Amino acid sequence: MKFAEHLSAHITPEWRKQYIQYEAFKDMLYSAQDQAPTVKRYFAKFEEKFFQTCEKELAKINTFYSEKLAEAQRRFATLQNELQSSLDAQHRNIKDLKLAFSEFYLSLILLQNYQNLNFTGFRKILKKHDKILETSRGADWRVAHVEVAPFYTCKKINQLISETEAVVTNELEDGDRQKAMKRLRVPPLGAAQPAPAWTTFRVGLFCGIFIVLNITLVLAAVFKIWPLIRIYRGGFLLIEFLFLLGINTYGWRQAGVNHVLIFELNPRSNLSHQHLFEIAGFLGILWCLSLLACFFAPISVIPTYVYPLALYGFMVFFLINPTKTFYYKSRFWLLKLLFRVFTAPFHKVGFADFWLADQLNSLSVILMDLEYMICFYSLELESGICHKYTYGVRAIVQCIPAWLRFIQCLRRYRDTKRAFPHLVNAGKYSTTFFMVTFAALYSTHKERGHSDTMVFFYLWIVFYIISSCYTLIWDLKMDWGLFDKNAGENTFLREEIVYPQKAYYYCAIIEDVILRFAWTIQISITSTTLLPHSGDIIATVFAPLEVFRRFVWNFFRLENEHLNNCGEFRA
Amino acid sequence: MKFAEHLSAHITPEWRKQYIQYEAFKDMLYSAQDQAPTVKRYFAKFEEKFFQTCEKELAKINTFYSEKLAEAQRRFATLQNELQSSLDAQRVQHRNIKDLKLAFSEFYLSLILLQNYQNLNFTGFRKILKKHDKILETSRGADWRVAHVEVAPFYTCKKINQLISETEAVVTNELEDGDRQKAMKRLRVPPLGAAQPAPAWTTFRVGLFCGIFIVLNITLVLAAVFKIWPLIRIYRGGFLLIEFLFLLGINTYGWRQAGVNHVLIFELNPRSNLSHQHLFEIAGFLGILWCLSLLACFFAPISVIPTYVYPLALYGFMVFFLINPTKTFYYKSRFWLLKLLFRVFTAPFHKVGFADFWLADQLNSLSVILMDLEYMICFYSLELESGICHKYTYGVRAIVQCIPAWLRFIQCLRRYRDTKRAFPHLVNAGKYSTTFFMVTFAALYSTHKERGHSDTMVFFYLWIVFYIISSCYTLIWDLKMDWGLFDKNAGENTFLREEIVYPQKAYYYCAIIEDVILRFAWTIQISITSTTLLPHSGDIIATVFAPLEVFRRFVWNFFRLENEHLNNCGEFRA
Ligand SMILES: CCCCC/C=C\C/C=C\CCCCCCCC(=O)O[C@H](COC(=O)CCCCCCCCCCCCCCC)COP(=O)([O-])OCC[N+](C)(C)C
Ligand SMILES: CCCCC/C=C\C/C=C\CCCCCCCC(=O)O[C@H](COC(=O)CCCCCCCCCCCCCCC)COP(=O)([O-])OCC[N+](C)(C)C
Ligand SMILES: O=P(O)(O)O[C@@H]1[C@@H](OP(=O)(O)O)[C@H](OP(=O)(O)OP(=O)(O)O)[C@@H](OP(=O)(O)O)[C@H](OP(=O)(O)OP(=O)(O)O)[C@@H]1OP(=O)(O)O
Ligand SMILES: O=P(O)(O)O[C@@H]1[C@@H](OP(=O)(O)O)[C@H](OP(=O)(O)OP(=O)(O)O)[C@@H](OP(=O)(O)O)[C@H](OP(=O)(O)OP(=O)(O)O)[C@@H]1OP(=O)(O)O
Ligand SMILES: O=P(O)(O)O[C@@H]1[C@@H](OP(=O)(O)O)[C@H](OP(=O)(O)OP(=O)(O)O)[C@@H](OP(=O)(O)O)[C@H](OP(=O)(O)OP(=O)(O)O)[C@@H]1OP(=O)(O)O
Ligand SMILES: O=P(O)(O)O[C@@H]1[C@@H](OP(=O)(O)O)[C@H](OP(=O)(O)OP(=O)(O)O)[C@@H](OP(=O)(O)O)[C@H](OP(=O)(O)OP(=O)(O)O)[C@@H]1OP(=O)(O)O
Ligand SMILES: CC(C)CCC[C@@H](C)[C@H]1CC[C@H]2[C@@H]3CC=C4C[C@@H](O)CC[C@]4(C)[C@H]3CC[C@]12C
Ligand SMILES: CC(C)CCC[C@@H](C)[C@H]1CC[C@H]2[C@@H]3CC=C4C[C@@H](O)CC[C@]4(C)[C@H]3CC[C@]12C
Repeated sequence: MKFAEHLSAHITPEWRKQYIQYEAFKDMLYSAQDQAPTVKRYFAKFEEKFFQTCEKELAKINTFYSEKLAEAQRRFATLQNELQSSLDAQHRNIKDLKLAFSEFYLSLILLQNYQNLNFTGFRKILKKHDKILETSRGADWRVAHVEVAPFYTCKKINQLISETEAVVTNELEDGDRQKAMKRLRVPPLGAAQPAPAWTTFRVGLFCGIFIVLNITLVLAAVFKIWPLIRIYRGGFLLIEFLFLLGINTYGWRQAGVNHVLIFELNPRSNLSHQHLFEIAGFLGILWCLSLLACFFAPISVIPTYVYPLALYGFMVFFLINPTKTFYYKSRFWLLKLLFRVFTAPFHKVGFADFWLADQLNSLSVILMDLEYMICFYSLELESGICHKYTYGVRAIVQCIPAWLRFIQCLRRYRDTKRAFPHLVNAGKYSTTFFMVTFAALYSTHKERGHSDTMVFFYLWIVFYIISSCYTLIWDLKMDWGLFDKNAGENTFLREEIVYPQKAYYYCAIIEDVILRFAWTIQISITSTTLLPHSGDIIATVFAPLEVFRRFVWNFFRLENEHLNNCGEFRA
Repeated sequence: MKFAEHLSAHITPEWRKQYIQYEAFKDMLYSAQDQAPTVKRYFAKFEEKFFQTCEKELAKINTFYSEKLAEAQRRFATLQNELQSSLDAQRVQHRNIKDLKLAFSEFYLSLILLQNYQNLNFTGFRKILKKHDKILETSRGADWRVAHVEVAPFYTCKKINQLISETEAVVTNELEDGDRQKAMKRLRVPPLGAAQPAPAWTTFRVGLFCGIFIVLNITLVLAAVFKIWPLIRIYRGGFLLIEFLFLLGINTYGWRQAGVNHVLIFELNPRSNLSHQHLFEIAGFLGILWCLSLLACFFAPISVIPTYVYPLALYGFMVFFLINPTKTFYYKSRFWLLKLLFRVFTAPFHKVGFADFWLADQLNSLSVILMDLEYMICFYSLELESGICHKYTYGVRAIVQCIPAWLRFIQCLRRYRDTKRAFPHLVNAGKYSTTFFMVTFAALYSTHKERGHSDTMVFFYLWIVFYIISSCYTLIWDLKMDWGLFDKNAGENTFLREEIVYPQKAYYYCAIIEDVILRFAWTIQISITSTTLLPHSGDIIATVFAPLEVFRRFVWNFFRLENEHLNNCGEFRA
């Protein structure tokens, strides 16, 4: 029933063009029916055209199946050779070979699903054509040609699957089929797997509680010793980033962007956007409860400062929970990625490391707020000393994410020796160092008149412009790939675009243009004392805008990486 | 991946014992493999016994399929005869055509159920024989499947497919003017039971409403503990309605999980029926509105708006949400509920089915809403002696209290007239009339308390005796007639019946205890609310007890539906 959406959802995105165009055939049949007036000869011509189109589709399917089968056979031969070499050598290598075998099994199951779905679509479309035309020739065509097509009559895929199972059981799992087929089953994949009902209910409950608590917080703030905005901005930004990341995952899944392969995640087990929404909602509930406790201070004995810490500490615990609960696999993966990023020069830079470093570049406000909290606790607990004065440590903390990205680019240059991309990106990140340093120098010299304060102000202005232009150009031309020379119809874009609307691309371009300058202004204001009066308000307003810009950027960067190997993270 | 769960979720509950015993075969195979130590002789003996059991199961499946096929052929013949008679005959005609269409749809659903039985049994046989082959490392299971299972009548007979095709053709040619799509829109049978989960958006909305309701309840409690109109008497009805809807959603979920076919019992459409998630959604939305109204009453942020507008609107919206003509919000279920309510409130003039009696019982458990409505009518009539609407009792109050009992009593009388079977209907009528007697005696005692008639103590004693009488009558009817417990055929389940659908017997014992306690509590609450009785703490007692009455009516719904599914306790089916 309603095979169109079934086909659309169960199609492998990377092979979309190689599947049968069920919607195209439906449109052809409906148009022929509408244009039907000579009637018999017209119907005969339409039948001939439909059969020719079906023959073309069948030939395309057959050739794709043949090439995929040949590739699978070659990969199986290489894997068998590797396994034989490993046996001749006789732990980590065994695990890597097992992962490779799992990937090969997933590819084989994907090919099997492709052929099964193609046959089902052929049968359904021919049945629909027979029903509409009131003729049985469609069934005859299906039986004569489709039923005997090599792609449908070839069981080599099944034999390869069985051989893979036997090899894995005998050699890798030590003769126990129970160990095999677990991690080697390929459960439902893509959008074809509905999210758990309990997960959706939890997501809804958390969003509802978050909304009501936000309404209560606004009402209290309108009707009602410690900087609350500074302390809680980091948590709010983290929750917003998690929610927008869930939206990013949903869009990637809907748009056919194979983010799983790009991020090097397990195709069989993946974190759905619903899980990200659930985590964001729970964290937002905790954040709102802490803020409400701060505003009201229900328990008099417990001091106010316990409420924020108790939240953030819990968050840290939630991230580092040793127990295998609450998304333990994803949490451990995130911990490993964070450790690799913060020790960037000593590890090979994959796509995930660079992406997370960029996210930290966008979320630097959290680190800056942590430094401000440390200063406030150390000194305040001259009034407002941490806010009226700046120092080198503040600038270094601001630049830490840019330092990580710059060192990652240097490591990539060392590994690949390709000057252009990595060195240009390194310069694009060092613009941040220059701008922050000059802003800090100007702020320091403003108090103690050096007679060169205006020189530093001008240098900061030019470096601000340079950094904004550099970042915007890199985002538009390299991260997003837009403004390409191959745009046949998609002006200012590339030749291939996956998202349905180009208006989204144009709006994203405009928002990136505005928000790159906005974020540069926010960094300049926060890292120094440029605007001691309204600096906090502007920074607080701009940080969510920076997160939104970083969300749109993730969308389009993942879309470019999937379409083109812009990051050069894959062979 | 796990055909045991898939089968259990796809077996038609009515034929639960007529399917291959996949779990029993699994347990047998595991036990045989566990005790394996000579060895080949034991393996051969186990194989012989296992295949004897498989042959017995195949024979049972074939017999059941033959009986169902014969019944289907007879039903199709009768339907064809009725259709031919209707065609030869050509407002009553439209109803006859609609009834014929519904009967054809029901027969097609039965045919699809039989086909699903066939497919599931074949797949289970194949999957269990493959498992036996893998466990015993032999290919004899496949040979047995091919030689016997693959040639059994149940698997080789295609009479069901031909009957389906003939039914489709006849419905399209003589009931839809040749429109095959229109016929198939009603004949098609989507997945039934737990086969198809509810929409993700529905679950998300249910969760959102639940969270908002919880937070708003917390806010209301905080406002009442820290921060002209009786708000308890104005919001108790709404709270009880929301609680009853939530417990009804729980009841639907439990019925679906336990296999109790309430769709057939309630005569609901099997191709499209409301799920428990939709009931939770409605309950959560109504609870959100109720909490918002109560918060507005507590705070009254806008001063120009009078506080009495806040409750009214809420309840008004509820009424509007129940009589909304547009086909927007659960319009099918809303119209069905409106028709059922109209039939119940006009019981003697309509045939009493399961739905009408069940809804009348729900009203009986929800009589507090009518009492609160009458109290508010009094308050707006007189109070707007200051508190004259809670210090004296009048006949109208007792009549409004007994209205649900009157409806059930008249339903029982109509059923007795229709069937002429005196025992059940008349005993139930007396059970409901005990309510009239108790309420009347309580009202008489309350009225005579003020004046020294010297007959107030006799009225008190009459109220006491009839209170115990009503409590015992209702409890005995619930335990022995509604739930079908304390039967004679129960040789294993003590104090229960021979067959129990719910997983745990402890549920039944706790339900019995709670039924006793909350039946006594319900009688006390009705006595207190109908008449003065306690003039100071009666309000709080009634407010506390009404949720308990709803909970008792929810447990009773569970067990009554279970008993109806098992046995024809209500005699609403042939
Ligand atoms: C000062 C630093 C601030 C903290 C650092 C910044 C952000 C942290 C949050 C998210 C970054 C990770 C986003 C990855 C997205 C990839 C696409 C995707 O959505 O794919 C998901 C990514 O899921 C993940 O692994 C992690 C997702 C995030 C879950 C949230 C964890 C708690 C967050 C709060 C941290 C509290 C810190 C306190 C504040 C200082 C695939 O999931 P899987 O189940 O295949 O996981 C991999 C399992 N294998 C490897 C076995 C297949
Ligand atoms: C004393 C004051 C009033 C007391 C309370 C009155 C009524 C509430 C009681 C019961 C509601 C019906 C429960 C269904 C039981 C059968 C099991 C089942 O779940 O069956 C459902 C029936 O769904 C329902 O009926 C609707 C469920 C209830 C929704 C509540 C609506 C809002 C009420 C507003 C409050 C009104 C009072 C105003 C305030 C003063 C299956 O749905 P379907 O789509 O298969 O329906 C059949 C439709 N075909 C036959 C055309 C396919
Ligand atoms: O009787 P109708 O008209 O209500 O349904 C018919 C038709 O719908 P129509 O009105 O033309 O649009 C098919 O397409 P559709 O709408 O679902 O949509 P899509 O174009 O695929 O998106 C439908 O599903 P499908 O064959 O395409 O998957 C199929 O149902 P059903 O018997 O279950 O088919 P089986 O799976 O059991 O073979 C019926 O085909 P016929 O048996 O050959 O008459
Ligand atoms: O399955 P592998 O062989 O590829 O890797 C598994 C291996 O860890 P490694 O990589 O070698 O360091 C196991 O440790 P090990 O060698 O002592 O023993 P084993 O012989 O495997 O039992 C570990 O504990 P365990 O679960 O198996 O008992 C398991 O954790 P995980 O399932 O997350 O956690 P749980 O929630 O299930 O507890 C890993 O599963 P994955 O990471 O999903 O692949
Ligand atoms: O676990 P593995 O990998 O070593 O072997 C599994 C495999 O058996 P296989 O080799 O074909 O005979 C499954 O068949 P499959 O989906 O590929 O499909 P096909 O029928 O071939 O198309 C079978 O599922 P199922 O379809 O019968 O439901 C599953 O049974 P299990 O989960 O118990 O579920 P149930 O018996 O309760 O249903 C077996 O697991 P275990 O029995 O636990 O060890
Ligand atoms: O339930 P029913 O079959 O007894 O009655 C149906 C009948 O109207 P009624 O309610 O009896 O007054 C249909 O038209 P009708 O009078 O010419 O009679 P027939 O039954 O064809 O003889 C009407 O079609 P429409 O114009 O809205 O599309 C449909 O409306 P609605 O519920 O919104 O359902 P939807 O079709 O939108 O899903 C009703 O429900 P259903 O057919 O189940 O759907
Ligand atoms: C601020 C002004 C100038 C522009 C604002 C444009 C915003 C609203 C645009 C920029 C990028 C857009 C997103 C780009 C891609 C997707 C994925 C798609 O599957 C759903 C819509 C979604 C999620 C878009 C929603 C709208 C969006 C977020
Ligand atoms: C505190 C005591 C007196 C109350 C009586 C015990 C309560 C907890 C018992 C009485 C009947 C029981 C229910 C009976 C049937 C079902 C259906 C099943 O699929 C899930 C559990 C569920 C929903 C039970 C939950 C527990 C329950 C509600």
